[PDB]
Amino acid sequence: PKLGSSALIAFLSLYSSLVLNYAFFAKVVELHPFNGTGADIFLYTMPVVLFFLSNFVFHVIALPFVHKVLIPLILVISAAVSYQEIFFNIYFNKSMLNNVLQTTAAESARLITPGYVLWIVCLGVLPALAYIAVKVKYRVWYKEFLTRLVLAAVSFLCALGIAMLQYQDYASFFRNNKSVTHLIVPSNFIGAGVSKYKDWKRSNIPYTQLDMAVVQNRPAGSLRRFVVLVVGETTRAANWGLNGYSRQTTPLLAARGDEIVNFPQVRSCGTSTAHSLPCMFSTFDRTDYDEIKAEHQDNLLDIVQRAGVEVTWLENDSGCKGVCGKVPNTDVTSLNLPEYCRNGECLDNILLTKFDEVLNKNDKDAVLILHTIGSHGPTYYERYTEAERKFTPTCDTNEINKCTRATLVNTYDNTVLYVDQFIDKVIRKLENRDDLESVVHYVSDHGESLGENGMYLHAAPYAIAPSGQTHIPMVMWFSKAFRQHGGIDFQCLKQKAAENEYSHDHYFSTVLGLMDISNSQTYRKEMDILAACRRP
Ligand SMILES: CCCCCCCCCCCCO[C@@H]1O[C@H](CO)[C@@H](O[C@H]2O[C@H](CO)[C@@H](O)[C@H](O)[C@H]2O)[C@H](O)[C@H]1O
Ligand SMILES: CCCCCCCCO[C@@H]1[C@@H](O)[C@H](O)[C@@H](CO)O[C@H]1O
Repeated sequence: PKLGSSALIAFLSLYSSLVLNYAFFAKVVELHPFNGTGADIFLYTMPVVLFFLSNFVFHVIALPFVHKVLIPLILVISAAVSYQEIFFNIYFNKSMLNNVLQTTAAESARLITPGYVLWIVCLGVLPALAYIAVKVKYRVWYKEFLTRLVLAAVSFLCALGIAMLQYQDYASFFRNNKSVTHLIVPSNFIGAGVSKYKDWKRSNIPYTQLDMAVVQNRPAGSLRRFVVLVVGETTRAANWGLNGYSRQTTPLLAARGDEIVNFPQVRSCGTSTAHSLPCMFSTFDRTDYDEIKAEHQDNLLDIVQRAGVEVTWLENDSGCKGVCGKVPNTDVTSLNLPEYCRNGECLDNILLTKFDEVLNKNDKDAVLILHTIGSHGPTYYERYTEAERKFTPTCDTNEINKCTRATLVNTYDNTVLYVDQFIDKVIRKLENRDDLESVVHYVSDHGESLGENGMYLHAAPYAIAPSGQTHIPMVMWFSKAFRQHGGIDFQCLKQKAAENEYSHDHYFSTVLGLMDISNSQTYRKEMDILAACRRP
């Protein structure tokens, strides 16, 4: 092989800080543009700072002879991360690790493209091999030890000096742009990794149950009450026909006119599925939401099931993120019906094949959840059939960043056309059931980025997330028997829907109010969207 001293680590640091991390320096030049006023030293020196800082932590990490394993891993992962940071504009924070950790083979394989593989292999696996090849000439364990600790420390001070010489620039820039740090590799996922490790240990707590005395309190002589909750995926409000978008992407629901209540101002709990799902079914408002406490207490379905309601969850995304484990549920995607399914994913209309079994399961009030794959990208083109391919040209690849933005928007507007007909078909299975007080409720889990300022997919840090990812659609439909006997004032409801802001925080108590449930301590009347319009 080749023989280096270290040295080997200055090269490693030259690479990591100067080759990868393009996304990081790209973001700061965007946030802090050149102009010539000599304040650009803040930009020029900045790679130098990161070099020194990388030299520092790599002297501490590159220990013999675990480093021959640990460094290639870091180089290979930095490549895998920097690629999507550079082209998709993602951040690698703790939540992004929860994505990676909660994913599936079908779901993540769609992310692979030849350029991605080529990137990883040329910027990750290769430098890894080059590194592993090098035989390192250690000095005497005392002479070697001293040489490491002095370099590691002068590096830090060199970085601290260069920054301290420019303290107000650093202080300003990073107090305003606190998340830009989740762009730096590898502090990135290491930081997220220990932060998740800390969460792992702090997770030994017991299981709290909530609302143990809940019961239904439906009047005597009441029709069965059947509620369907359609959980969307990735569909955003800005491309939703009912919300006034240039294209009627919801023509079937627009056609139903007034019987469909549309909410033009609703925001999500999170901007990823792993975050939004568990949160919206938990008691925690977005700003109180704790991942760990939520995982270890009863959620909405647990409580609603305790009250005697029949809860079924049919799944067609990558899983229910832990929300459905204690209620009857089905992985509909695994039926692999060639009419709907290819490559381990399915068109949402497959869910409708199992709908009637649930509807005729028994004769007590029910909550049925249809968890859909919706507008899930990057393979948006799989989210609809030819019948809904109304806007063209389309982006028929997972390489969504090489499509033109208009071509991508087209493809994504076709996914909504499929969302729209899915909801419509659910309503059709119910609207003629005169013996049934039925409600169909739809909301998405989060929106999506469609290439704006260079950002694709979703999962952005909420605090800096764009409207596209947080502003989501929501509609409600009520069957004829519900409108006769459900006690709701429908014109009141239309007005509230038009005038008020809502969010996922209204989900929990809205669903509980639809089941007429007594003795509930978790129910909050002021978070039930219909309470204000319920009579008497
Ligand atoms: C293990 C140490 C960290 C290195 C792990 C390797 C990561 C390499 C870069 C991957 C980061 C980008 O890849 C990321 O993958 C996950 C799941 O596939 C996607 O996330 C997808 O699944 C998760 C979980 O079901 C959902 O919360 C999310 O809504 C959905 O987008 C991200 O949208 C995508 O951006
Ligand atoms: C090699 C350059 C190091 C720069 C370090 C920047 C500050 C540390 O940034 C960490 C992140 O790395 C970490 O992912 C999250 C986890 O919650 O918390 C931040 O404080």
